[PDB]
Amino acid sequence: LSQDFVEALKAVVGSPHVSTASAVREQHGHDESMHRCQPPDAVVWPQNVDQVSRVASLCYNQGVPIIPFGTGTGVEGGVCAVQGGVCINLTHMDQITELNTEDFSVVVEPGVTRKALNTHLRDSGLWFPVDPGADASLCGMAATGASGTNAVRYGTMRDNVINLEVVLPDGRLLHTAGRGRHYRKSAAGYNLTGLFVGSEGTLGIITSTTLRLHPAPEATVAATCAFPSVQAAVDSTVQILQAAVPVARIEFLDDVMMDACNRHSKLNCPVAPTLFLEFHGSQQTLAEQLQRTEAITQDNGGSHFSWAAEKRNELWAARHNAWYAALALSPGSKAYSTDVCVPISRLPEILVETKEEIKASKLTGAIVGHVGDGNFACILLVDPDDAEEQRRVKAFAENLGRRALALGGTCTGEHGIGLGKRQLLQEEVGPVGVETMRQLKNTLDPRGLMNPGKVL
Ligand SMILES: Cc1cc2nc3c(=O)[nH]c(=O)nc-3n(C[C@H](O)[C@H](O)[C@H](O)COP(=O)(O)OP(=O)(O)OC[C@H]3O[C@@H](n4cnc5c(N)ncnc54)[C@H](O)[C@@H]3O)c2cc1C
Ligand SMILES: CCCC[C@@H](O)C(=O)O
Repeated sequence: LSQDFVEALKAVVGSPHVSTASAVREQHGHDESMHRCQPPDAVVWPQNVDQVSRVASLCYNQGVPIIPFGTGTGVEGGVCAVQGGVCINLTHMDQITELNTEDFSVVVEPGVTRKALNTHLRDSGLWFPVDPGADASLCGMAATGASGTNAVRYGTMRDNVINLEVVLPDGRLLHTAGRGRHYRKSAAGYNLTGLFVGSEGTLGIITSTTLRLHPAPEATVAATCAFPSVQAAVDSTVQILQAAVPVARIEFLDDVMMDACNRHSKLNCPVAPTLFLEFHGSQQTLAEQLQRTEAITQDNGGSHFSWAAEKRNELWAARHNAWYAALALSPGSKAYSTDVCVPISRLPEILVETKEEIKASKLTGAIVGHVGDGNFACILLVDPDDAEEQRRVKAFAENLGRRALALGGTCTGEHGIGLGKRQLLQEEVGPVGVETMRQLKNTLDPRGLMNPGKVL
């Protein structure tokens, strides 16, 4: 990367906001996944959208790859600079704007996390519900198509992103639904907002997101329920969903994950396949939701509910940190995560089969999951230096993905494709789906410089 080019970057964002130092690049060459660190050639921190546009145009016209970088908490290698180039760290644009509490909407820049937004919204009676366990950039969450424990009731990012501000690869500025617009529904033209949600930085750079806000629940009750078997816990989940109980949260932990979370959070739950549950409503609604849900869990051998503001906070903090709880089982290990999502009636088959397949392997695994969506993660620890173990973990994850595809499901419910699921995506949507996706990629990024090597 030439000295003239570096000086041109500094001319846009300022000398302190460009770095070619090896340590700084290495810190931006990886995410939380096991994918090998591939450092960009430079890291740049634009201070406003005009600077994002000018950095993108400079890179694009010089043939330099662009890698958008939020908080680096992704798990599929999205920020790995597989072809080098310029990593654009977006987090210095950190302003919340256009808060419209009467319309239940707000605009956030990439440096805003969900924690920051919900802190800014306390005493408003509103909150933003989509809750990945990591303190992630909300624009990064839009880019990956994230969900969370609350999505079963309140929707994923796709459900709650109403507009996006996107710097296209050559620097043009697009407001996907129109500048300043926010509304509940539209049939106006083609829906561009949904194309950029889940695009993982391969179609453009999200520089603001317009988010749907939700009313805080009148009353909240959380609980845990221990089961004799994985089958019993997942059967309960399916029956709760088929009974249309509007649960706010329904999260599965297998016994390995329960124990890991116990050790990492000083919860003391019975070591068993467990549901973490949360219910929102009035006192009257909660009582009948609880009655109908305990009746179903009881039918499948569930324990009486162990009830949980501060004890609920500890419960969900433990759940949100499950990834780190699993990593702490074998210190020094990295890990890969699966993320399949299947039609809910097939969820018992594939979860039970996954448990059995983990047991029959010398692989260690923990299972945790947004099972209310038919989604779960298998967390597979890896010795970073054991090449034979990594091959077995990859083979396991690929076979699980293919089993989900055989059941009519998807290889990723929320994490995305990045570097790890590109072959599974080709199987999932077939040749016409792949070509159509690639045609969209090519019209927005003709030179192939917008996060190359990812998704497609
Ligand atoms: C402990 C833990 C728990 C998690 N729980 C969940 C969960 O429940 N659900 C879930 O969905 N994910 C979860 N995640 C994964 C991760 O937090 C999400 O994928 C999150 O959306 C990533 O955001 P980020 O800004 O950190 O992404 P990064 O790693 O910085 O980037 C992810 C991808 O998006 C692109 N990108 C980032 N920002 C932008 C932008 N502004 N414009 C365009 N492209 C961009 C990058 O180029 C990359 O390809 C978890 C991660 C951890 C570590
Ligand atoms: C870190 C990614 C694996 C686990 C995450 O999806 C979660 O549900 O907490």
